[PDB]
Amino acid sequence: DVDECSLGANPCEHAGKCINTLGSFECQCLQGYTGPRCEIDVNECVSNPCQNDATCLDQIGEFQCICMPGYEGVHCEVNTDECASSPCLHNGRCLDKINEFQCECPTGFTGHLCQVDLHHIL
Ligand SMILES: *[C@@H]1O[C@@H](C)[C@@H](O)[C@@H](O[C@@H]2O[C@H](CO)[C@@H](O)[C@H](O)[C@H]2NC(C)=O)[C@@H]1O
Ligand SMILES: [Ca+2]
Ligand SMILES: [Ca+2]
Ligand SMILES: [Ca+2]
Ligand SMILES: [Ca+2]
Repeated sequence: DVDECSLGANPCEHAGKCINTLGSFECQCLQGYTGPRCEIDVNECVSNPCQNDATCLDQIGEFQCICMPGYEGVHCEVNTDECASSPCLHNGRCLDKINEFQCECPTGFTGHLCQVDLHHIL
């Protein structure tokens, strides 16, 4: 038997661990690498995991998503609820939009956040 792991170069790419066998050898790849000699950098973005026009970053053994405004989550799958912080004053009804909200103000109030009092005028 030749020990392929004790020759001039590591036959395993991308710093994989070479393990000798009788008649051959095997490679124990680092996370994110595949192939008999760990030749391939797995594309973690190949199944399109980043949603809603997010940018997928193909990294070593992982992906990361960069979300379009108004989206969040690991897959950018969550439409951020802009009504969460109760931005509408005076019990205004809050409507969630994309990276935005709308306030439906009660009688006598107006403005994006229902700030303006009109009760005194009438
Ligand atoms: C990575 O981050 C994303 C949030 C986007 O800004 C990406 O650019 C945008 O790509 C989408 C499709 O994925 C496209 O709809 C847009 O035209 C494009 N540019 C902008 C400025 O939105 C970015 O690569
Ligand atoms: Ca061998
Ligand atoms: Ca990768
Ligand atoms: Ca929203
Ligand atoms: Ca606004």
